[PDB]
Amino acid sequence: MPSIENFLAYDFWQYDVIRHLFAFSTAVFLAGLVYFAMTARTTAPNYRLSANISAVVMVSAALELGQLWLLWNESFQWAELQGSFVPVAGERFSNGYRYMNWLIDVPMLATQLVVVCGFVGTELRNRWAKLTIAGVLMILTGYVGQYFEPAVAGVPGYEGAEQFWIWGIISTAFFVWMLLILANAVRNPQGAPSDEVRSRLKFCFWFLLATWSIYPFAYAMPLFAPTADGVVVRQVIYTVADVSSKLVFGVILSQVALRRSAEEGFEPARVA
Amino acid sequence: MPSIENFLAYDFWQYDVIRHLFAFSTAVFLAGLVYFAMTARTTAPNYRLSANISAVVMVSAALELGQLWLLWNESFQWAELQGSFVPVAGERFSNGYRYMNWLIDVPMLATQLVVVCGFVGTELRNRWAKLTIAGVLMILTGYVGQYFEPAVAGVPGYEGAEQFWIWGIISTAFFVWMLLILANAVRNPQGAPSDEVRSRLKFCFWFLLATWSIYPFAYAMPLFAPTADGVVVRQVIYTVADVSSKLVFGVILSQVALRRSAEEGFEPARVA
Amino acid sequence: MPSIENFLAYDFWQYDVIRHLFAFSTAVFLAGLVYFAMTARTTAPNYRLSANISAVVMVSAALELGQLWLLWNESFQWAELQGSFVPVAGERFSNGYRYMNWLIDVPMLATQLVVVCGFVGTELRNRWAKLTIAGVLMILTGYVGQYFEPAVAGVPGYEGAEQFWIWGIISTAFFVWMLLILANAVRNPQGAPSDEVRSRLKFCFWFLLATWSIYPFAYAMPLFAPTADGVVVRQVIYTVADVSSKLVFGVILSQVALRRSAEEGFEPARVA
Amino acid sequence: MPSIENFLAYDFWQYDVIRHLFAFSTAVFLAGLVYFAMTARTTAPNYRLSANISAVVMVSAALELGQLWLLWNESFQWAELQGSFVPVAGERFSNGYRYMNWLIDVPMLATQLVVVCGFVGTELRNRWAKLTIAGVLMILTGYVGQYFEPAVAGVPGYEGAEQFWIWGIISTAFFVWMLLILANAVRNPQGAPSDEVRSRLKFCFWFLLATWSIYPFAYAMPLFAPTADGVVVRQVIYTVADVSSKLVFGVILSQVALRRSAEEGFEPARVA
Amino acid sequence: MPSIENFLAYDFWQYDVIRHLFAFSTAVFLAGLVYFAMTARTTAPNYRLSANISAVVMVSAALELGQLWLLWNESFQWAELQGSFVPVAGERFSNGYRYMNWLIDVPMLATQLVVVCGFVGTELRNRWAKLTIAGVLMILTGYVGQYFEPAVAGVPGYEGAEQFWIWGIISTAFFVWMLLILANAVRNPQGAPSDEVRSRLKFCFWFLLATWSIYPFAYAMPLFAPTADGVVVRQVIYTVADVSSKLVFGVILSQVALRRSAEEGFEPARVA
Ligand SMILES: CCCCCCCCCCCCO[C@@H]1O[C@H](CO)[C@@H](O[C@H]2O[C@H](CO)[C@@H](O)[C@H](O)[C@H]2O)[C@H](O)[C@H]1O
Ligand SMILES: CCCCCCCCCCCCO[C@@H]1O[C@H](CO)[C@@H](O[C@H]2O[C@H](CO)[C@@H](O)[C@H](O)[C@H]2O)[C@H](O)[C@H]1O
Ligand SMILES: CCCCCCCCCCCCO[C@@H]1O[C@H](CO)[C@@H](O[C@H]2O[C@H](CO)[C@@H](O)[C@H](O)[C@H]2O)[C@H](O)[C@H]1O
Ligand SMILES: CCCCCCCCCCCCO[C@@H]1O[C@H](CO)[C@@H](O[C@H]2O[C@H](CO)[C@@H](O)[C@H](O)[C@H]2O)[C@H](O)[C@H]1O
Ligand SMILES: CCCCCCCCCCCCO[C@@H]1O[C@H](CO)[C@@H](O[C@H]2O[C@H](CO)[C@@H](O)[C@H](O)[C@H]2O)[C@H](O)[C@H]1O
Ligand SMILES: CCCCCCCCCCCCO[C@@H]1O[C@H](CO)[C@@H](O[C@H]2O[C@H](CO)[C@@H](O)[C@H](O)[C@H]2O)[C@H](O)[C@H]1O
Ligand SMILES: CCCCCCCCCCCCO[C@@H]1O[C@H](CO)[C@@H](O[C@H]2O[C@H](CO)[C@@H](O)[C@H](O)[C@H]2O)[C@H](O)[C@H]1O
Ligand SMILES: CCCCCCCCCCCCO[C@@H]1O[C@H](CO)[C@@H](O[C@H]2O[C@H](CO)[C@@H](O)[C@H](O)[C@H]2O)[C@H](O)[C@H]1O
Ligand SMILES: CCCCCCCCCCCCO[C@@H]1O[C@H](CO)[C@@H](O[C@H]2O[C@H](CO)[C@@H](O)[C@H](O)[C@H]2O)[C@H](O)[C@H]1O
Ligand SMILES: CCCCCCCCCCCCO[C@@H]1O[C@H](CO)[C@@H](O[C@H]2O[C@H](CO)[C@@H](O)[C@H](O)[C@H]2O)[C@H](O)[C@H]1O
Repeated sequence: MPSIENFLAYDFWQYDVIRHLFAFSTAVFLAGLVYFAMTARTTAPNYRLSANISAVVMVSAALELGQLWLLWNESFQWAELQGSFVPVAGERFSNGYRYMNWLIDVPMLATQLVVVCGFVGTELRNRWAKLTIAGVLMILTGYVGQYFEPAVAGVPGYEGAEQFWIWGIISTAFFVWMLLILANAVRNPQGAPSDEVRSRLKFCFWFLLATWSIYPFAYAMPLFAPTADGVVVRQVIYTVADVSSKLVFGVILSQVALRRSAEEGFEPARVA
Repeated sequence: MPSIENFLAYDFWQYDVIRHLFAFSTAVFLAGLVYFAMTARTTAPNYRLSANISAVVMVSAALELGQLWLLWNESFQWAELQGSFVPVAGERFSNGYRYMNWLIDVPMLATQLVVVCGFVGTELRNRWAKLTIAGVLMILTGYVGQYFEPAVAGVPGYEGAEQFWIWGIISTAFFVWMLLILANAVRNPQGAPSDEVRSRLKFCFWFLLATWSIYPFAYAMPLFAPTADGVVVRQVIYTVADVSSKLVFGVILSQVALRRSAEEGFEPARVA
Repeated sequence: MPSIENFLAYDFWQYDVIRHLFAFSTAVFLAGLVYFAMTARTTAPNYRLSANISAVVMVSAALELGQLWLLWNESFQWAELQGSFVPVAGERFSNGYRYMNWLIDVPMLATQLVVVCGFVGTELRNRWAKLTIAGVLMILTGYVGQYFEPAVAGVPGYEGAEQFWIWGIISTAFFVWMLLILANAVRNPQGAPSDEVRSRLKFCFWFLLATWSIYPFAYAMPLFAPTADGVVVRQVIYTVADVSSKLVFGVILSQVALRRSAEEGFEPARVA
Repeated sequence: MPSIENFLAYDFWQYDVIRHLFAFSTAVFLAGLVYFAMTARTTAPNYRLSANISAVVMVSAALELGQLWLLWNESFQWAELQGSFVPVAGERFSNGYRYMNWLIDVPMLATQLVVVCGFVGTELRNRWAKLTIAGVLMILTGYVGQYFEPAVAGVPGYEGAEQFWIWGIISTAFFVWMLLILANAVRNPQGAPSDEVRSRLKFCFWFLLATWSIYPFAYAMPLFAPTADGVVVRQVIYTVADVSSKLVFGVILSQVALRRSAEEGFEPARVA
Repeated sequence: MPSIENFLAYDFWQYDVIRHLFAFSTAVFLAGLVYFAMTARTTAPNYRLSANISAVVMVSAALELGQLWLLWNESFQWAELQGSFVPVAGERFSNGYRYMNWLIDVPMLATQLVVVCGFVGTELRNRWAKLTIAGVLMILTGYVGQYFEPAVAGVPGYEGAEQFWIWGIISTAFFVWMLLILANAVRNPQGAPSDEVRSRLKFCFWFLLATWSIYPFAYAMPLFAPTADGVVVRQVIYTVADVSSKLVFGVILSQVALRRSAEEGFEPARVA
């Protein structure tokens, strides 16, 4: 069914904040890309896969948010008599453009944590495979569920509110599985890390867990606040979650990657 | 004739999944490009042609999928009375935008496997020429056939269903020829590879064969399911096939290229 | 509410100057990006974070000004009978696209000054955190206020002029706080700088303060000149402020970064 | 006058092939650019100008074909009652967008052959000047002529068919002059080349001559086949000519540049 | 007032040449950018600022000409009954998009000549400041004047022809001042140049002066030929001037920069 945004009108500032958020996010991820590209070689070659993944995630997210920015602009138009942005006739907005890009982001972000924990070879591949299965199944079960949000929001003539619950709860199980995989990686880092590196790996885990926990809440917003203020809050928290979970996590992880690099004698990592 | 997509209406989610898939694929290939560009020099110079080809394939595929994303958006519009995305008046969608880019992708993907098998010089050129002839003829005979899919789908007022069969079967013969060329290359690698390298080359062949086999099935979909659910399934399997055959194959091949590099003493390949 | 630009008609040259300014600015920041990207490695690794931030700021600002350029073009159309550019029906212009990108620019520009002052590690992080809090709160309180500018401009049927004052004055307090943080950094540079470096750091502070002071004036323009000549002047001073505060500041800071680099023996910085 | 394409209607596949060709070509040249950019340093510095020119030509051609792709899309629209793509009211297509970019391509492609032949300094400049004069005059006399193709095609109400002949024949004279300049360069290579290098230079000349000879035929198509099948054939042969004359020529020339590099002791050229 | 182009109708070829010119120019500057970016490190670090400026100028000019290309396309549409491209209702074309980008180009092009003359440090800064003041005042006084060209062209209902004269003559004075600054730089090169380098610096000055002299003539065209043939000639001479003054000047200057580099022992400059 169409996202709940399609069933609301917006005050100038409601619509305006959302297009600002989509545009900001695109810029953050494009800037993030320039940054990670310019800083990748400072990491020792045994950790540089993580640096490289950050650049990959930035490209994905930049395009994710650019598409949303475009479609938001296309889907609503000003109506002076109503003094509102209102849906246009032949376009419908979808928040599901973000979900499909997560098939890149989620497994990649979890993999770069496993890379900095020191797993290599089959042990890296094994974890990457488990994380990609768990991550893909979490994202595809939530994508199905978010197709039922006019129904859960009680918009008249839409049924299948229970599908929203069922698919979200299944998605939550695969989320717990991913977190257990990552928790086992950071609790068992490889390559005899320092206690400072150990602490920082544990911090990266909880940062991931906290920022990733926002997404399930954004998913449930149609159920709490199916209103234009709800829609604004939802996109606000997606913006915080996106920037945190991808760019800020990339910087924090890069800092741990550099410490490990430097503790293992990489000179570029030590002179910086 | 126009593709079978032009003769159907879509439910919100049907159209929405397809635009998500096209957008996702574009992002994957653009991210793939950043990645291959950032990782090419880690391969020894005798294998770096393969690394370079991966970047070339990513550019091609990114543009292939971007065009489809654009045309999909342009070709259908929401109709609230029908609650469907429906064709617009002056635009018609074509799946044939993908075929023409395959003239780059297919021969390039098969060439980079021959490069990692160790063929150089005329033996590389000879194989590249055979593969490019076989690949170009496979793609152009299938492009002709896919112009007859309203006819094979039984859409009234379209004739030449037999052309779809004839041209697809000819295309299948050139496909078998390409596979025989590649099978002979991976069975006879050059440069005295390890048994591990030998196995991994053989795996790359079967990965290619499996992923490339999906395309003939996507071609035949108008015959099995000329419906909007069929159209969704078709674009789903194209997405799996594209990402597998190009990006995932590029990563697997890069890993064999690095092993060979390292077994031949390239230090960047050994320190990574 | 919509920005004051939406409530005015423009003479050819009024509208034309503004689209020229938006386009110029985009070009400056894109050129700035090529430049900072091509010059970053000339800085010693202990100062290269500053070089990198400049590139990040250029990307942000390029997109900031590109969005404005687009929306300006979209929001008004020529009307030969009136001989004016006049608002279009379904689009409304917003100056608030610039505010959201400042959440990147402002803290980043203040951070790169602290980097060149020599703060590292927690002392860098501590300052970055204070600056990001102070900067985010300054920008978000001013974003709220600029949603009330038809009201402060006295456009009939818009209320809440007092909100414009309240939110602007709160924003000014966080501005003073940022300046105090930076003033303490430049007065206490680290790493035993030369007196030439000391002076140049102090100059960078006052350059920042002067150029950043323009923004509060652009904010208050609806109150002084809610007219199309006022709108032109406002965008003129934003252009001066943007180019100064971001690109010219980046060059001046790079010059101090190079002096410090060279005084610490970095050869690339000495041979240049 | 408008190009002959404007005076025809297209069957789905006629229009569809042409938009596929324009899009393919854009992708080829963008991929070509990534490739030449990633491979330029493998050439010895005395031949790297040729490598660099290839990248320049790829940018030119990518934009040449992108513009055509855009204008083709804009100029015709589907008409279900006619079952044809037909001209739109306010747009007219032009094949002359390709001509103007040739002012870059033609002299640059001929110059990079002279660079690999070994001419340097004034002897390079002298040849570059003659080639640029001969090339500019060939392209501008053919551009004038192609403005008379509805007239030569016999579209009623268009006169000046003789202008098409006159300007094409003048253009052919400057073409012969260019070929004589290049033939004198490849017959008198500099720097004591191998007999293998000598042969390969001669091959590059004939490859250039053959591929460049296609263009005069595409020019004369309005005279032979002023029909929609003629228009398809013309764009097909332009595609072959463009890819051959620019990308394939770039690869072949790069291979000669590398041989010369390696025969002169450049290690990157020898290890590859 | 709107530029004189807005008051004319065009024959197919008149409009078609201008869109070809705008598109060509964009491609030249984008190719120029790839080229200067790929060749900058061949210059000794004491001259590399000039190399870097060339890349900056290419970005500026590419965007300058792209905007014009866009607006030209948007501002006029085909009218089959008139057989002309004619103005559209809600868009008006402006040649003033080029002026604002000159605020980047002009001072940057003059600065890179002063860099290759050997001025460094404050002597460079002093000249850069004088050139930027003189250049900004020349461009802004000419921008004002070009807002009066329907008046000087005698289009009925437009007054202020004298403003066109006054502002153009003031602009010419600042032009003479810039040329005197540069003439003093090339006559007093620094760093004990060769007599060959001295001659080549003098040549670069006269090349600059000749190519820059075209712009005042393009400015005065509305006064000589306020017709569609005049508009074509004007854009033709702008194209020659742009390509000469920016790209060709960049290549000639790079050649002097390399000679100086090599005469001072930079090995990359000597091996090339
Ligand atoms: C929108 C894209 C944003 C990316 C830019 C991020 C800037 C981050 C500023 C945060 C300042 C506080 O935290 C600071 O982070 C930077 C960047 O990781 C760290 O910097 C570290 O890595 C960078 C390269 O990755 C090195 O140039 C630097 O010498 C090194 O110390 C500092 O050790 C830390 O004190
Ligand atoms: C608008 C977009 C702007 C993007 C800007 C991005 C800037 C990102 C800067 C990241 C700086 C944060 O850097 C991170 O801070 C946390 C703060 O607890 C530190 O964490 C510190 O405290 C935690 C507390 O439990 C400890 O477990 C950890 O060992 C310790 O180091 C990380 O070691 C450091 O890497
Ligand atoms: C969409 C863009 C593509 C992104 C690609 C990212 C791939 C990461 C997926 C992890 C898969 C697990 O398998 C892992 O693959 C990576 C990437 O080839 C390999 O990594 C290998 O190559 C990379 C770069 O070429 C080196 O930095 C690394 O040191 C080396 O070991 C690991 O040896 C392997 O264990
Ligand atoms: C959706 C966004 C994009 C995500 C992109 C992620 C790319 C990740 C790449 C994964 C790499 C997998 O790595 C690949 O795994 C297979 C698993 O059988 C290995 O294959 C393994 O089994 C086969 C037989 O089954 C053996 O012949 C082979 O020797 C052995 O290694 C490959 O030798 C290895 O290179
Ligand atoms: C729109 C993007 C604009 C970016 C281009 C900026 C060009 C600036 C020209 C200003 C000329 C006067 O000031 C001049 O600045 C340049 C650039 O910082 C300085 O140049 C210094 O840094 C650059 C690299 O960062 C080195 O190549 C140079 O050798 C070194 O001296 C000069 O020491 C100074 O005299
Ligand atoms: C719109 C296009 C923009 C194109 C690019 C713009 C290029 C910008 C070039 C910036 C040149 C910087 O030039 C800057 O001048 C100031 C002048 O006070 C110098 O500052 C000088 O005076 C101040 C104040 O008395 C002293 O405290 C300082 O010690 C001294 O160096 C800076 O050391 C120098 O870096
Ligand atoms: C869409 C643009 C894509 C261009 C990609 C080109 C790939 C062409 C491969 C086809 C095989 C032809 O034959 C082969 O050509 C390649 C590419 O020049 C040559 O490759 C040679 O140059 C490249 C770099 O320029 C080196 O990485 C390689 O080690 C070297 O041998 C081989 O010596 C030759 O045997
Ligand atoms: C649609 C995408 C297109 C991608 C294209 C990919 C690039 C293709 C690269 C092609 C490489 C061909 O490589 C080229 O082949 C010809 C074949 O005669 C060789 O030419 C050979 O025969 C000729 C005579 O016929 C001799 O004069 C020459 O000495 C000999 O080598 C060239 O010496 C070689 O460099
Ligand atoms: C449109 C984009 C820009 C295209 C640039 C192409 C420029 C080349 C055109 C041919 C000009 C003929 O004149 C020739 O110029 C080239 C390039 O400056 C000079 O070449 C010089 O610089 C280049 C590039 O830094 C070096 O690789 C070369 O080894 C060196 O000698 C020759 O010494 C000169 O004889
Ligand atoms: C549409 C695409 C455009 C691509 C453009 C490519 C540009 C190619 C570069 C042009 C090369 C010109 O190269 C330039 O030629 C002039 C010709 O007088 C030479 O100038 C020569 O004659 C003058 C005559 O007064 C002397 O003062 C000078 O000392 C001498 O060298 C320059 O020293 C040389 O650097």
